[PDB]
Amino acid sequence: TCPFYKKIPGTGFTVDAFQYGVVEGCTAYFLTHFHSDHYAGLSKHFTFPVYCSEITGNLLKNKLHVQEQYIHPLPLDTECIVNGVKVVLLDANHCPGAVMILFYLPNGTVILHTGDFRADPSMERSLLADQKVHMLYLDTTYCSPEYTFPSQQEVIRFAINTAFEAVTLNPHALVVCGTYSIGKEKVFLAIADVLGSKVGMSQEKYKTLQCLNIPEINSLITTDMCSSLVHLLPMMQINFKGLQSHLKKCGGKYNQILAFRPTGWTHSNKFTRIADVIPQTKGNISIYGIPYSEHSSYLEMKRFVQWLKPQKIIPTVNVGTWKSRSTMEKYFREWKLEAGY
Ligand code: NI
Repeated sequence: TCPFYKKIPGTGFTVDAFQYGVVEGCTAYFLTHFHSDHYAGLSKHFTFPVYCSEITGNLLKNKLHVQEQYIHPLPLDTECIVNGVKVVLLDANHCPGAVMILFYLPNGTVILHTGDFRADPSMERSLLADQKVHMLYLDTTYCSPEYTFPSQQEVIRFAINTAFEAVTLNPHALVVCGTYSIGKEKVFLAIADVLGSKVGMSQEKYKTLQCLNIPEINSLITTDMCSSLVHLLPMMQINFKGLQSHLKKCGGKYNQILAFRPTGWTHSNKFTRIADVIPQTKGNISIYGIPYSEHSSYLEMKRFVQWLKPQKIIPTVNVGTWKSRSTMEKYFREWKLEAGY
């Protein structure tokens, strides 16, 4: 049954709640972003209104075959009325098409649901700045001080410089990047751009990328692998066996693989600077784990909440254990006492 933290009080609305069958009293189902833990349950047989971004609605129609009459895309940064309630969708700085949702309840309460997000000071100057928020449904993925990671910009600089160096030294090296969902497209796009190549991929993955309104995409991606020296593969194939097998398939065009696994966090973050990251190597294959995150770090999350000053916080991640819940609640109290709200 639907958990409480997916229900918006005083409305007929739920958020990211498609795997519970028909939710009692739900008149509109919101979807923050097209990641499987959030869309789980949608298909061509869904007949209730779904409210989402334009990008998310492209992916629902083309990838899951949801019928067009039940998709309600909304523009960003625009006041809209849904079943008698004012809502705004804001950019979440997560994956393409990901939003945060502001609900203006009939009784004067204002609620922000962050979906999944990477907090940023740029958010302090959206339509959030203009009114008080009473309740915050917060992406608490990395809500503990051990979770530090670099800026996205520093990680992309590392990747571009590493790839460019390797292929200039050996023009017969192939670069491979892992993927299993939308998000983190800058990794493979930035590498292809520095090398003057398109990114090659499966037909399924090309289809997914064509849904995302990325400018000049026909210019950066392709299904012709033979013409590309940056290849995208499923994340599960980014290991020595799977990469040896792929190299076999390229027919002696290449004699070395440099592969990238964009992870969120890994404990090598608590000790090592991005400058200092090294690969795992076996023979002519090297694998780099790079800490490219599309969730808030602890410090980024703290700064956002201390700026927003909500009256109540409802965590949406790590809610299944008492030890996690208690940890989280202790940090929320610290933040409130330090800032004075
Ligand atoms: Ni997500």
